[PDB]
Amino acid sequence: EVSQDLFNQFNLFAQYSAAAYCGKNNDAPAGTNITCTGNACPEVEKADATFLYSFEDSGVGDVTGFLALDNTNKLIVLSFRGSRSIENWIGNLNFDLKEINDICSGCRGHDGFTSSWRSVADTLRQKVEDAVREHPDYRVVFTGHSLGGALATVAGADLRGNGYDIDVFSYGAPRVGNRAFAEFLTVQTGGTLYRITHTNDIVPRLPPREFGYSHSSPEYWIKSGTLVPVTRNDIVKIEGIDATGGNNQPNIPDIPAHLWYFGLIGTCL
Amino acid sequence: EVSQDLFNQFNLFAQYSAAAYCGKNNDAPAGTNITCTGNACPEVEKADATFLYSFEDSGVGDVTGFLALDNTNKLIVLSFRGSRSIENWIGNLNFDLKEINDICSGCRGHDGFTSSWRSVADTLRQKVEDAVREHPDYRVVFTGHSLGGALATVAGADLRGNGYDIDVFSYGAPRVGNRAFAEFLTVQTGGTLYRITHTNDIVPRLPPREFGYSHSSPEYWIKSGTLVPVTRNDIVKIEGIDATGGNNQPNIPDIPAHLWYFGLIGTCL
Repeated sequence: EVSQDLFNQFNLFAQYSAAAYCGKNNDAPAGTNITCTGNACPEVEKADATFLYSFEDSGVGDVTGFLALDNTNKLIVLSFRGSRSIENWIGNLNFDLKEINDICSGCRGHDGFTSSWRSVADTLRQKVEDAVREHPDYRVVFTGHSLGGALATVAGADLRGNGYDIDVFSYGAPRVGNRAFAEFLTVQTGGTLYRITHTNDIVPRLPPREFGYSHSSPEYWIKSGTLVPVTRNDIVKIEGIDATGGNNQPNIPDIPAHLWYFGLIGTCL
Repeated sequence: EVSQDLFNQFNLFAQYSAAAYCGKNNDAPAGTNITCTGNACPEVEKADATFLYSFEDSGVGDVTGFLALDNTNKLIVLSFRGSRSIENWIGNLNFDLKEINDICSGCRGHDGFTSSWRSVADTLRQKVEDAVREHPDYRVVFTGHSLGGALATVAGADLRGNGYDIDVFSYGAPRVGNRAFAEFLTVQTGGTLYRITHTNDIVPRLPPREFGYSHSSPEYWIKSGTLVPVTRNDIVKIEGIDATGGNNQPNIPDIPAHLWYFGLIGTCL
């Protein structure tokens, strides 16, 4: 359903996200080769990938991850790690909205996530812009899993419109805000946001639409089960704001589904 | 390089070994269906498999596992769970031997696996003997991953000779005794021992050949990577007590490879 090329990209940024969790990238120097423990990022290792700057618990909230240079795929990748302990992070989900008129009029955004980037924006924006200058032919991609996803999304739509495109690949990211913000992320240019979801993943199910929250369009939904390999014939396109037959299907969710995006993610062997 | 039927058996008892860690199996009432959390044992859930006896922390070595009644596959499965943390078990692993002439004359084995089994020997002997009585035509199969693998092997060797075959399926098991116990396990009658290893797995190389420890023959070696699906073509039969060319290779060991046997094992999502 989704093209081979789009599948490869989905696979690659799933591993860049998984790389944020695993092996020597929680705190590191600059210029290091990107490697992961337990085969967590083979496609990244297979490419000429190198660190540019690595961060941890940055700003008011806890922001951890890396900025990467991919000479093979011609990329500048900002990858945000999710939480140290996910199970705890699930139940503590404050369902409050805060207006975000700076990025778009009438938009409402999750207080916890919106303020998280707002506390680190200038320190990382600088280092991305720096890398853009050195490789202005390189595609700027922001990626993340879970809480790392949420950051990448808020970091994206925010830092867009400064002459360079920002693609975003989120894996099991939670809802960020209202219907107007759902419609905004859908039609905003200078980057295409790819929100990847899995079966009954507990994260993108929340916050609920009964709290006024919504998801942007489209939604890329992995229907294949946990610990099952994914093929481009198992990713259905769900176009339309909060349409059913996706992570928005009427049933009971799950946590192990959150840890399987193409491969193992949000945990390390 | 193995038959398909043997492949299916390898897969099923890997899922049975996985079950010993994961799900609501830890201590549930008898006759209740065997299930696991995080797609750890689908093939087991597929079968009419219920618990007969549930045990945990029992014995002097905190022996954990379950006795399983499989009406679909017509099996009686005894499954041994490994350590809760394989790291704090690899580090704390004592390599001191002890006499084991109850099983085979001249054999000496690992004092930890022997004493842990010795404590639960009669008790679990009894409950298998009931299931054999309940189902004379059913196949008695002892299985386990990691530590559990070793226990299963020590049990198999011990309880063979009561008028019913006992097949053993161990996954990434450590070496369990000297040269005498290995040969006994290599050519013993009344049940086949299937010793499964994966790539550069750590545990199967412990304890050292240089501490009075040897491996039973044959070996069934999984060549496919960690987090890579296993086919019949990825398993190779290695012939010979302490043979090389399989897992017994002069290279750097790997912990994650121990956590991937046909599917996720030794850990739960």
